[PDB]
This record gives sequence, structure tokens and C-alpha cells, in this order.
Amino acid sequence: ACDYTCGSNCYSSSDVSTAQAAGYKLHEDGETVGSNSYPHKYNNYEGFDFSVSSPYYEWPILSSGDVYSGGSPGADRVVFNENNQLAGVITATGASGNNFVECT
Repeated sequence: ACDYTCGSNCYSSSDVSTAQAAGYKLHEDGETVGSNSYPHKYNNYEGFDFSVSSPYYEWPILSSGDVYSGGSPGADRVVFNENNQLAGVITATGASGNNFVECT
């Protein structure tokens, strides 16, 4: 089936790693992409039980299988810290307001 499921989307650990590495390479390069400038800090107002240390960053993960390069961010994100440890996979898909819900 799917390593991670974000609402309707199905992502495999390869998907997640392709998105995390990209994600992380810009953050170490002091760069960003798009109107809302990703990757950027993730706050954790949801209170997720992420066992890797903060701070956290979020990067769009796309259902198309493309690596985010500006434009529509989509509702799913990858969350990584400074050691490039995966915190988890979240989506805006299914929550109340700005809440994110964790992908399954």
C-alpha cells in the first residue's frame, strides 16, 4: 500500500527522502523557494509527539512526485530538524483551520 498516507496521497519512504534531502539542502545553503519561502520553521502548535529534537522545518512534499520549486505548495509537508532527522509527515488535509494532522 503506502509508507505514508496524507489524506488521499500515498508516499513511499523514497518520496519522503527525495523531499527531505532537497528541503534540507536549501536550509543549509541559506536559500529558499517561492512566495512563502520554504523551507521555513515549523512551530508544533498541534503538539505532535516528534521524538527528534527541535527546531523543526517544513517543506512541501508533492503528490505529483516532483520536488517543490515554487508555486502551489500543496497541503502535505515533510518536517525535519537541523541534523536532518525526519520528525514526521504532516498534512493540512483533515484538520480544523491551520491545524495539521499527521499523515498515517
